[PDB]
Amino acid sequence: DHKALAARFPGDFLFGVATASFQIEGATKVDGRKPSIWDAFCNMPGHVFGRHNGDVACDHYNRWEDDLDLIKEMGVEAYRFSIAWPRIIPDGFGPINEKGLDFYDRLVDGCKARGIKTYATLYHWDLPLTLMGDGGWASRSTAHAFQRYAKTVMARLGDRLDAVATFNEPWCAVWLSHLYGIHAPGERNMEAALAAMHHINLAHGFGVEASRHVAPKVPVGLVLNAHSVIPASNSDADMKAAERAFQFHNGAFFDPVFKGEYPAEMIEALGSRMPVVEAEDLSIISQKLDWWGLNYYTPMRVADDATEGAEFPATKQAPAVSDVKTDIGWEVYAPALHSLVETLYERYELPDCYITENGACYNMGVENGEVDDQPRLDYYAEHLGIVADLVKDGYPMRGYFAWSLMDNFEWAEGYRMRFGLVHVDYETQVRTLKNSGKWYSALASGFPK
Amino acid sequence: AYPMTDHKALAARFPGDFLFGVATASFQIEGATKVDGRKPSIWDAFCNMPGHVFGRHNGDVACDHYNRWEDDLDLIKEMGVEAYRFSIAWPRIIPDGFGPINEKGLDFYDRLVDGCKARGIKTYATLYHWDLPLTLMGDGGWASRSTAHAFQRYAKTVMARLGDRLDAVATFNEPWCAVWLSHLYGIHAPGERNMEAALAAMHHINLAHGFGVEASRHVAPKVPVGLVLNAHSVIPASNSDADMKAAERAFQFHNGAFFDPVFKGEYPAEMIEALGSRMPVVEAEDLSIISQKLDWWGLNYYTPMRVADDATEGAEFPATKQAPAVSDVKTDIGWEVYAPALHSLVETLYERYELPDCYITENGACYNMGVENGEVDDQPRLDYYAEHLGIVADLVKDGYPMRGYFAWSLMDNFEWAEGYRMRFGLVHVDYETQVRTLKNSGKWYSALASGFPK
Repeated sequence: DHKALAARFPGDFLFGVATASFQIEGATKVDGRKPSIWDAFCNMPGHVFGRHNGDVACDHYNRWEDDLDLIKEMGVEAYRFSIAWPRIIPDGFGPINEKGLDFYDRLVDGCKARGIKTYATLYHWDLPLTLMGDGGWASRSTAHAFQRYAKTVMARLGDRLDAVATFNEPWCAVWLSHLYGIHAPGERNMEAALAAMHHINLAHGFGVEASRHVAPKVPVGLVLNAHSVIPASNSDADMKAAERAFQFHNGAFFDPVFKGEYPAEMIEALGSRMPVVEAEDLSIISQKLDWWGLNYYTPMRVADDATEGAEFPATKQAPAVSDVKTDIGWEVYAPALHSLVETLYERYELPDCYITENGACYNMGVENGEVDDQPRLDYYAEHLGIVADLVKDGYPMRGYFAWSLMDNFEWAEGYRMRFGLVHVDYETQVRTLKNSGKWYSALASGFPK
Repeated sequence: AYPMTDHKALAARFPGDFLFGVATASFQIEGATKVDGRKPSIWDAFCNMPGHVFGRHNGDVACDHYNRWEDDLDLIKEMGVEAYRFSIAWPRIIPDGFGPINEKGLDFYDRLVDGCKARGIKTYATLYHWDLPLTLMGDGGWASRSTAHAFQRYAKTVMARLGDRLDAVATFNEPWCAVWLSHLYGIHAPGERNMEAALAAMHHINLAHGFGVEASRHVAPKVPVGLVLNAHSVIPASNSDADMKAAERAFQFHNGAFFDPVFKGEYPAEMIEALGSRMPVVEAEDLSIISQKLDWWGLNYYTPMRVADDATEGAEFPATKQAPAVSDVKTDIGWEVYAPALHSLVETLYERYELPDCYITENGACYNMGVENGEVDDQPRLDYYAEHLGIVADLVKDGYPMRGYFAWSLMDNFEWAEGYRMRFGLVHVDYETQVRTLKNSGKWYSALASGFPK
């Protein structure tokens, strides 16, 4: 019931839809764009389902205007999107591609004209392939390449952008990419991952300073998939495990940014294998942010792992409690969102919070010109209920972005896992608003009240 | 009869027109990785990502050959060595792999080749010695058929500029390493561990070879064209039917994957029965392009590949396991020293395939002694050479068409995943000062080589 739900939100609550450059743009060799690490990852057998790539995607490069009109037609106030570094500074370092900047300049103008608020992400995983030559995120120079990139983007767009986030999900860009081998560039090495960790925290810091020098009026933030870690049992071992898991999976990012230090027990275990931390790094990393973005889908259930030699945090996956499952296999368990936010604000001194991603994978398509995705609607109703509870509890929840305006390239899953509020037929590129989308549109349309 | 040095007796065993040389590769020696238009290679990436290369050693400086190439040629000349085997850096010539030609890159090798000419040094150029331009990884690298066409255009470009002067050209060095070691075993760049990726690399490298032969002959029909393979000397633990069959599967996978398409115009049957379903598309003219006639071929040999049948259920083709060394004699990199395996390998290859003239394009030993009283006392390296060159002389006597020999390493250099720690040179390089010091093995090789041509 979208009307009773709406009553629970503040009149100025910000409702948005979210998207990412490589996931929707296509046009991967157009107008000066050079390859990203995800172009490489996709095209090498073994990394991405069906060897699907980003060559066409949702063809958003060519269709961005229709897509903006759709957002306006849905009555959603805000659009969260990412900027492709491979379009802006195609080799990572090197000459600026003014035609790359022109694309986003035009996009942002289109949003201004339509009253659509802009929440731009500078880095949503599409590192220019050339920078891998230096070591990619394992090299400190890559943080400096980002520093110059951030400045370049904000100099052009900073007069109009409503908000900017430096990074989306360091957890993925760091551990999932350099320790687990699941995301580009597909490494499985603790030294590599620890270097990526510190250099992405540092690049974030560089990005905050750069954006504020060239565009001091734009609210700066950082988007994190903080994990709602829940121990398998109430045993002491599982409790301590949950904490180690929290320090490694969340603390590696939250503690430097919000406390100016790394988690102590993690440094004991892993500190000797870290890159150099120069005198000024932690103070740069921990500059005050104007907001922060939480991406949430599912809890991280953990159990202690007693296996000899097991690297910190020494945990293993614990089974789901709920029996509800999205088509990508993720447990649906809404109250974990509540305990997570509760935990974070207790543990850290945080600015205003926007839910920058929330959504569900369900793969139903078009029948009778419609898409019946009731389980996605239910997912949204339930988690938005939680967000409303957090508002009532007094937490500074200022907005919410649904992950996925439309079905798109879902990283290692390719195009098989659909997250969209809008259905895309990849053969025809036809957009079809789903029932979840119609529902979300009705909710969002009445804001601001 | 009166006492004679070992090198003098050995020299008498070689024909008067025998070709002696020394060998290098571009990324291993050049340095200057970011100057004059060069863009990164997959090895720059591999080196700089922790975990892949010892000490995270990279090619940024190496032997500084890009700036010292003339000194290095004067060294060859002084050593009395007739031929120089070197590689050309694709990242210097066509820096994005595809795309615009970098004239400054071509100029470097143009000048190098003129320097060799001026000194009377024969040039044996390798077009691809593993330094694929990083940008090509974007389309899938060797897993993408397009890369074979990128190589084709690079080969054509190089040969159109240098073909009037080169004495010989090889398309590829060691497909085995660029394919399996790089895409299945994850040890060389780009560091993949995937049969599908590896099989694609296998065919596309074979295809690229053929494209290169055609391209070279199209624009430089006078240059003898070959291919350099580290063909493995496969030795079963026993002559039990099971081990003899394992040795056959090993041969097909480790050698046949390259020799059969190039020299028979087909892939080995039992390998296809096992791996065919995961191979990329083989188009109509493919095997015909791959199997063009070569003017020579290069054998890289260091150590045998001893194998036994692996009975473990589900074991992927060729389903072998390591068999014990017959000797405890090992180089500092850990490889068994067993010179007779070179005879049995050459005997095997010449009876199984119709081959052109053979040049040993790599042979050498890792021994890590440095400078003491201004000399390098590397007798085990000298011993390794005397023994293996003895085998090469045996092969000449046994009627095999061995035309020449290139000692692997003119000097110490970047040894891939081993970094600078593993030294193969006839000449020592102090990486702090860049000073070159001819080792005792180098003096011995110079003495042998200087007498040729007789």
